[PDB]
Amino acid sequence: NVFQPVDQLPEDLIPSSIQVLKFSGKYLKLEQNKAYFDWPEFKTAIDNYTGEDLSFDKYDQSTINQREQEVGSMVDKIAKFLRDAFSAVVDLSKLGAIILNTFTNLEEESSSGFLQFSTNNVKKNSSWEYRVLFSVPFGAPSYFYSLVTTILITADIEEKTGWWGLTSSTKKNFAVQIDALELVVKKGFKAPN
Repeated sequence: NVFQPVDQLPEDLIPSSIQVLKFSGKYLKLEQNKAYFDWPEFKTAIDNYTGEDLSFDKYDQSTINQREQEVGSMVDKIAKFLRDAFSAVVDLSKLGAIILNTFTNLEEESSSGFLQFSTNNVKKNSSWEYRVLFSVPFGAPSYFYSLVTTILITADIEEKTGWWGLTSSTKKNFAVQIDALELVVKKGFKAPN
């Protein structure tokens, strides 16, 4: 998976949601041995889309510079940012949990397709891109939300192994960029081509 799925959708909606994951997935960009989500292209694909099964709701972004902080403090802010910006995210706990787990278990999930590592030979630091997709119903029982999400975390960690065994209270000079786009999907939607 290029995006970690996460849906609290009724059964008759998971198919359409997979179709959103298929669509989104097409905008992943592999180059220089690294894979990162191609936001600009995706936004374009979204703007140029014309159907009735998919609809743009809103897109938010927040990039914060280096801040010596703990993971929990960070993950929390990220979760608070999401919950407050998107209707598709009412709960905060379930959210922060999922993000905290991923970053506390990076070594294991390290080979999943929704995570991208890299290092900066010049800056002497590294970063990770975590791609996750949220889907929840609406309540119009034949409609749901899809929150295409990417979270880029950078830190003064030169070695990939430096990210292994990260706890809630672990402290590092963390910089972060959150990219999230909320779509309104109708049951039946199909990833074009």
